[PDB]
Amino acid sequence: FKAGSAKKGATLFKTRCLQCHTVEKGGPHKVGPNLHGIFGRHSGQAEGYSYTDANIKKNVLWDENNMSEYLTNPAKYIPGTKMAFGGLKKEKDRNDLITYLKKASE
Amino acid sequence: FKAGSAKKGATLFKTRCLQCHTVEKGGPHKVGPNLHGIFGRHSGQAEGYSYTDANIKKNVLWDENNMSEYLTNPAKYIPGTKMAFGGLKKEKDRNDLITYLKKASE
Ligand code: HEC
Ligand code: HEC
Ligand SMILES: OCCCCCCC1CCCCC1
Ligand SMILES: OCCCCCCC1CCCCC1
Repeated sequence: FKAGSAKKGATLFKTRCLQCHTVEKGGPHKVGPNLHGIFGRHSGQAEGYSYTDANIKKNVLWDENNMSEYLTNPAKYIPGTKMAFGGLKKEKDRNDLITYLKKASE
Repeated sequence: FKAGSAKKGATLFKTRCLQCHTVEKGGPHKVGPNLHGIFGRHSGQAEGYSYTDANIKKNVLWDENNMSEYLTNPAKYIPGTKMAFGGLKKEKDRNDLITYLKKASE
């Protein structure tokens, strides 16, 4: 992370985040939780919001570095996302699948 | 990739893939393309099927290795997927947003 443009970041939040998040202290939850005080806190802990199983599966102390990686692809931390288009968690499942597919497709 | 179980792989296809793919020669397209002969071709060129922009973005001659990685998370290669929950392409976009969010959330 390198410090960038807070003005451009504001426009980004408004057009990319605001539809599911508020950020001001005491702001309401929406589809996603209010993000006030998120950087001095652990993930999956906003008062008054109950998260998916994502927050018992991974747990970070938010900072610029780990949030930058999060925001690369937040959808993959939402359970169900990977399975929706055929994603397979277990490497053995993927081996098994491919072994069959190589035969079934020839 | 290690050779695995074609019978377990077959149950996996039926329950995880079949809803969007067929595999037999001459099989119909569904939401996704028929996969006959997939291991003998490049990605994104099944006859009679027209793909998302994913196939002018990423290109691969399919084999066990690169399809194992694909099947880790296929939804990642569908355009729109990352953006849907606030995903940010550009590093500088991410930098800008975090710079703003650190202030906005204090
Ligand atoms: C725009 C770029 C953003 C940013 C900066 C964030 N989001 Fe979201 N968010 C959504 C949902 C449903 C959740 C909960 C996920 C779950 O329960 O598994 C989240 C969570 C977050 C976090 C973590 C919050 C915490 O308390 O740890 C963060 C940092 C975050 N978001 C930032 C939903 C959405 C959207 C719905 C369509 C959209 C759009 C965004 N988020 C976009 C962004
Ligand atoms: C279950 C485990 C599987 C497996 C083995 C595969 N899929 Fe899918 N698939 C879907 C869509 C819409 C596409 C095209 C995406 C695009 O146009 O960008 C695909 C594509 C593939 C490929 C590549 C095909 C090629 O010719 O290169 C492969 C190898 C593949 N799939 C395997 C849609 C879906 C689903 C819809 C809900 C589901 C479920 C799956 N796919 C699951 C699987
Ligand atoms: O590895 C960098 C991303 C870590 C994501 C942490 C999970 C988080 C829990 C609750 C809210 C959704 C995502
Ligand atoms: O690094 C992983 C390589 C796999 C890329 C798969 C691209 C494919 C092209 C068009 C159809 C779906 C995705």
